[PDB]
Amino acid sequence: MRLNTLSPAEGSKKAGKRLGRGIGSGLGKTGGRGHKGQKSRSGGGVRRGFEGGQMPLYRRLPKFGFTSRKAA
RNA sequence: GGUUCUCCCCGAAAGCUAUUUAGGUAGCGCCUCGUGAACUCAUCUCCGGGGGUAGAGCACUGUUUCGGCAAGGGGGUCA
Ligand SMILES: [K+]
Ligand SMILES: [Mg+2]
Ligand SMILES: [Mg+2]
Ligand SMILES: [Mg+2]
Ligand SMILES: [Mg+2]
Ligand SMILES: [Mg+2]
Ligand SMILES: [Mg+2]
Ligand SMILES: [Mg+2]
Ligand SMILES: [Mg+2]
Ligand SMILES: [Mg+2]
Ligand SMILES: [Mg+2]
Ligand SMILES: [Mg+2]
Ligand SMILES: [Mg+2]
Ligand SMILES: [Mg+2]
Ligand SMILES: [Mg+2]
Ligand SMILES: [Mg+2]
Ligand SMILES: [Mg+2]
Ligand SMILES: [Mg+2]
Ligand SMILES: [Mg+2]
Ligand SMILES: [Mg+2]
Ligand SMILES: [Mg+2]
Ligand SMILES: [Mg+2]
Ligand SMILES: [Mg+2]
Ligand SMILES: [Mg+2]
Ligand SMILES: [Mg+2]
Ligand SMILES: [Mg+2]
Ligand SMILES: [Mg+2]
Ligand SMILES: [Mg+2]
Ligand SMILES: [Mg+2]
Ligand SMILES: [Mg+2]
Ligand SMILES: [Mg+2]
Ligand SMILES: [Mg+2]
Ligand SMILES: [Mg+2]
Ligand SMILES: [Mg+2]
Ligand SMILES: [Mg+2]
Ligand SMILES: [Mg+2]
Repeated sequence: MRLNTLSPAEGSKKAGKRLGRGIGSGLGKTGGRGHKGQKSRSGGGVRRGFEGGQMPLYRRLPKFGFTSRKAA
């Protein structure tokens, strides 16, 4: 084996999605994120457990129990 | 507002629900890729079903025009 002749296993490497590089790329102009809206914007997207202003599942359900000191 | 090379396969939605929500967002529904599974699924034929729509009708709910039957009544007449 030479330093050139080495090569990786097939399927190991996968290039990567490069957004905004023409029509032919596929993704390109709106880099796979649609037209307008909060999610299209830079630094967009809502925080975790946010259901559009509806009271979230992790708040409409009651909280229960106590963490045991002895179990630790 | 703009988001820069190329070819191959599949290919939506503009609905429901909720929202200080309504040009935003979230779960489901529809798109995709992956992994599993039964004759699963569609079509047609023949069965077993529940409708109470279209249409129709007037016993009931109401409405409606005649004719008949008139209880009930409106005007008159007395000592
Ligand atoms: K509908
Ligand atoms: Mg390779
Ligand atoms: Mg490649
Ligand atoms: Mg490289
Ligand atoms: Mg990288
Ligand atoms: Mg890039
Ligand atoms: Mg692509
Ligand atoms: Mg595209
Ligand atoms: Mg995307
Ligand atoms: Mg745009
Ligand atoms: Mg829009
Ligand atoms: Mg969007
Ligand atoms: Mg920014
Ligand atoms: Mg931000
Ligand atoms: Mg407590
Ligand atoms: Mg096609
Ligand atoms: Mg509800
Ligand atoms: Mg509603
Ligand atoms: Mg909306
Ligand atoms: Mg808005
Ligand atoms: Mg599939
Ligand atoms: Mg796996
Ligand atoms: Mg069968
Ligand atoms: Mg089944
Ligand atoms: Mg069948
Ligand atoms: Mg039959
Ligand atoms: Mg039958
Ligand atoms: Mg029947
Ligand atoms: Mg009818
Ligand atoms: Mg009718
Ligand atoms: Mg009859
Ligand atoms: Mg009759
Ligand atoms: Mg009735
Ligand atoms: Mg009545
Ligand atoms: Mg009548
Ligand atoms: Mg009459």
